[PDB]
Amino acid sequence: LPTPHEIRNHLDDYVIGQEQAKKVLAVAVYNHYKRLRNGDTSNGVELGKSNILLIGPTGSGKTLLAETLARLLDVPFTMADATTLTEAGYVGEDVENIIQKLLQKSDYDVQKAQRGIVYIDQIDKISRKSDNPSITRDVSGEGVQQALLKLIEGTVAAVPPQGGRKQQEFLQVDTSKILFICGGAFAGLDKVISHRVETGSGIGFGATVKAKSDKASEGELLAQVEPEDLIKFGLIPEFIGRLPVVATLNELSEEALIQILKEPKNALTKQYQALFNLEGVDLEFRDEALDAIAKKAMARKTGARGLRSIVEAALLDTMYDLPSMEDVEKVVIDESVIDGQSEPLLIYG
Amino acid sequence: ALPTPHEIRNHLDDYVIGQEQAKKVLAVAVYNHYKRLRNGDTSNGVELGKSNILLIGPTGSGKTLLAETLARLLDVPFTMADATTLTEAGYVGEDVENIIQKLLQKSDYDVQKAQRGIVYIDQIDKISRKSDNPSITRDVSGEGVQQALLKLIEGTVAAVPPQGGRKHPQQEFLQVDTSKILFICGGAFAGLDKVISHRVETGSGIGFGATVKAKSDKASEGELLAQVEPEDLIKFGLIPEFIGRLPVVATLNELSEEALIQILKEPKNALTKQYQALFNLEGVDLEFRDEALDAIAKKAMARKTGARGLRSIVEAALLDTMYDLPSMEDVEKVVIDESVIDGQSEPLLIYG
Ligand SMILES: Nc1ncnc2c1ncn2[C@@H]1O[C@H](COP(=O)(O)OP(=O)(O)OP(O)(O)=S)[C@@H](O)[C@H]1O
Ligand SMILES: Nc1ncnc2c1ncn2[C@@H]1O[C@H](COP(=O)(O)OP(=O)(O)OP(O)(O)=S)[C@@H](O)[C@H]1O
Repeated sequence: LPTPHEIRNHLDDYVIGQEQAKKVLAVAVYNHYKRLRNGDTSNGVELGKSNILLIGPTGSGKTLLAETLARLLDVPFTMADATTLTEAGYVGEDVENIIQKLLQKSDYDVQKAQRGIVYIDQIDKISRKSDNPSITRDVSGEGVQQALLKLIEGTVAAVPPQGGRKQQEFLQVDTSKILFICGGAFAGLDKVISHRVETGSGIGFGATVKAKSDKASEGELLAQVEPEDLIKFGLIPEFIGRLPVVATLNELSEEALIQILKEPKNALTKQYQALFNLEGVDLEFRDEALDAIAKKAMARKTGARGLRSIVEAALLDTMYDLPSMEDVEKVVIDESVIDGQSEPLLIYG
Repeated sequence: ALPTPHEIRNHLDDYVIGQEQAKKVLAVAVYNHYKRLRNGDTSNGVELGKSNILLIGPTGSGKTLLAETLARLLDVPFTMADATTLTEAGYVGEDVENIIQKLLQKSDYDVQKAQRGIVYIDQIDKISRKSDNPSITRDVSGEGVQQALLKLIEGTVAAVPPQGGRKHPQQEFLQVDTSKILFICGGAFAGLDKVISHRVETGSGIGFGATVKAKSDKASEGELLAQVEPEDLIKFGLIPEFIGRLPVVATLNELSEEALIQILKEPKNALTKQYQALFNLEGVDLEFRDEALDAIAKKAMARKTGARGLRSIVEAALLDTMYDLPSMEDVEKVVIDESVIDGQSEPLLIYG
């Protein structure tokens, strides 16, 4: 009997600064369990299913949320990608590949698989290139979206169980109850949102001028997104209609990174702490060193994923002579070490 | 007795609202189909024709909804196939014959009982060549799939494996006549309004003599479909042969502002009744006043996504409420005012 507060508390341990995103998942997860729990033999018939669309900046933690969810989730979960999908039975891949991947996690249990959750990454890769209907067939893009429409609403797709032993049959897999979380970092969406959010004005004398968009306000700008803007970006309205809900993720700032290095249990700081714990050596991270990493992380425009480059670059010299070194019990990383002027202080004990 | 067009439509009215034109067309075909089968066919009139239906309507107008509601009341077997996965010449994707075997699963492998079944093919527009494309490579999911359905719709015998085959020992197929099978092929066509305008607008008019069309008040999209003809679809990509097999057409009359309000209250499967049951098990009931729904209708039409895009308006409001509702105790009723939809205020909570 999980609750949004309990599930959010668990997710909060691994994610920070995504209060709006977390609420959406908690409701769907809570409602999905509630929907399946219901016998369906009641006044409410064919209860609706709310899908989710996770849009956010690069490296903001979208892919991480789906991974952490599967650990806590009891029902099966699968994480596919739309990069390999090709329409019309081409050589690349078919959409049915997503369903068979779910059974691998579910051990080929049809009744248990229909109640599963699905996640897709890099959904923007199939958006039309800001054009009108094409003059030719776009195998990857407009074509792929057309195929997913019926899958999201609910239908049965042929799937060989285990790939087939040697049977010549396929197992029907309902999808009316399956939830879908399609999310990927869209590029350039702010420029499109800027045009629509801005009222617009005529350049002549009589036409009034409107002073707006003084600051980019990226995080606050994506919140004003609507389906009509995505149509101009390349998505088909049919595909978005299948995804009523949407999630806007703020971009992490200098202060957000500091909390990510200490509060989460799987933080990189704690990883190295365990790396040296087995070696009989302790590790420490002072606040002055984390402040400098934040400024360097933003300088590389890579997000949280670009943080390891800064850490490994500093501890490189240390890690080269640490195993051979003996009688060392503690390592401290100061602010100077990041700049490279100094070396990390080692204590012998 | 037999089901009547008026009686069958009343059943559909419970699940569909504002589609009087479409309901009648479907009722007649279903009644005609039952009539043709009921008839022995060994009479003066023979080789009776089958009138197929072609449903053209915008997204979320209720095309897919009609097929599901029909199968519930319909006694004969029904299937919901799609032309998106079909590939011609037996390629690796899928074959057109797959539609037939799916029908038998509902019919329990009864050939005589299967020919009288009904089929609904969605996403039919997605297999049309748009225009002026490279001819070095032939279309596999475009111009080449419609050709395969021509013989199927007109009536031919297609080999089908029985149950997929227990082992190689059988190595046999089943022959199923399809001349009697009905086909309802419909999908939301994109960009059809632009081609129809060229024929019925003739108003670029930059010269003195030519007129000006008074642009921004003539884009009557829904009404524009009402004047559709087969020649317009040829420019869209459909082959005349495929259209000849589908004489009937049914404009959908997509949506009226007031229709959306009726869909949320009168239907049994309305969204309002869904959430009402969602909280009913939790010992909580929520009411939606009419003053709140009028604002919701205006927000949905602004999104240009149809009824399917309506949940976005509801869940965006009730997000914070549903997140902190279980933790709350002694709460028996919730009221949602117009302000809640706007976001200025919060939904009032009642304590028992
Ligand atoms: N809030 C966060 N707290 C802790 N680690 C985070 C956070 N956000 C991102 N990360 C780190 O970023 C890694 C990858 O996050 P992702 O979910 O891939 O971000 P992303 O924006 O989804 O990148 P994409 O989807 O591949 S473009 C995780 O394994 C974490 O190490
Ligand atoms: N007349 C209607 N009355 C009630 N609900 C409707 C009506 N029309 C559409 N809906 C809602 O819209 C949902 C989907 O409608 P569809 O039948 O899928 O429309 P559609 O034309 O098939 O869209 P496509 O072709 O699948 S993109 C239904 O499940 C209903 O919730």
